[PDB]
Amino acid sequence: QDLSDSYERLNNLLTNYSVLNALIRQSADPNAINNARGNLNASAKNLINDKKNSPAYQAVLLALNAAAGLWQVMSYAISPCGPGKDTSKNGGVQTFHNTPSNQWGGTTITCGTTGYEPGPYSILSTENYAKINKAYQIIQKAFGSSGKDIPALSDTNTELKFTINEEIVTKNNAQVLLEQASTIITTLNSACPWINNGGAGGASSGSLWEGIYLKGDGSACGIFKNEISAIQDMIKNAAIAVEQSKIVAANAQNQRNLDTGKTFNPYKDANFAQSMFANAKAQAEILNRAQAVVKDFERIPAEFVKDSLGVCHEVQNGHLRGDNTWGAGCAYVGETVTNLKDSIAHFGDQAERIHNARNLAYTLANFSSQYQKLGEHYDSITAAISSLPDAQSLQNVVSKKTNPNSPQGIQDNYYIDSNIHSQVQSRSQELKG
Repeated sequence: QDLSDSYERLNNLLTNYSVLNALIRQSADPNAINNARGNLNASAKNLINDKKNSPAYQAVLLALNAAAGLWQVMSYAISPCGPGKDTSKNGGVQTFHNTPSNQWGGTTITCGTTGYEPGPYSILSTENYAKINKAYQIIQKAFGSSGKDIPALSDTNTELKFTINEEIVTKNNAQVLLEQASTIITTLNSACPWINNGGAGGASSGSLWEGIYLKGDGSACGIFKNEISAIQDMIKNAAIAVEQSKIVAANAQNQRNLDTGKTFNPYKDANFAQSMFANAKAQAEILNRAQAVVKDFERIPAEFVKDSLGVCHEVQNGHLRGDNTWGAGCAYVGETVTNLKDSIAHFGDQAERIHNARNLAYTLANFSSQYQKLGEHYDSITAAISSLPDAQSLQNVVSKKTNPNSPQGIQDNYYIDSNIHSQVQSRSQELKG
């Protein structure tokens, strides 16, 4: 009915009015502005300077361990690599050291198979093994022997230099590492080699891995369709968090507090508001992305994480952290998802202050226009009430008081009666039923 429609219409105007009002009041308070700026500076440093309690850093870590872990847990069952009949083609014949531990503990592989032609549903080309291996080796060297060598997101120019089996000169930074992680999964997915016996094995699942159930396709991209997909999105989301960290990083400098004793003019003294907004919007995105990484990771069945990744050949052969680089992968996937979820939960207080800082910053950045909007909303509500039955009881839901003495230039002080608002809010949900 038209009356129920009118109430939901008025209620949303009241909500919009109430919120814009609290923000306009907040925009005129240097204490409230100093608190929000101090909150952003603290949570900025907590996102880009910390490792353990940073959902940004832990988001990266899970994407890397999950990319290295997939490769470590199933590379052994990939149809023996090589160039095919013509040894001058497809990367030829090559040998790779420090590869993922196989079912016997072997860490050296030769891609010398000629009996089959490389490609999807067949063997993995030597060139694609070299590609995936290079990416894997960079990830492993970046984590180091301790598994903690990756610098905090604010630090992007730390050099990574080592010799493979060529000499690699790159950066130990999240942008480079996430690209390495993408190379592993993208190359695995497109090359889509065959899995020995079409993945058939001795697990309760019917395949070679617990939690991995064969749906009639024996190739790598068939068997691991869900896991490849979850990991690709994990990389995509954590990469978004890494881009947004540039914004946070550009705003990490400590500012001087506004004088609480002096009058603050919101029309003139808020030139800092634009970067304050961009900082808060970025911090909120980082959080969105870190949580999305959790959600992508949880598409992977629990049995595959606990009874395959946590029981992989790397742990079976005693390759752990703390010379040799065994810091990354399937051995630490399970604890990283715990550390990421825990870091997001511990970011609770900070997350709320970020949203509040964002809204205040947008209001300060657009004060003139936002204040005019408060007036429009007042006029819109007064108009809406006029046609309603018993408009007389409701007329006082909003009120305005003049103050031409205002040193801040806020000549009209707007108000809202919380009780008449509650009544409308509740009368609207009563009419909806």
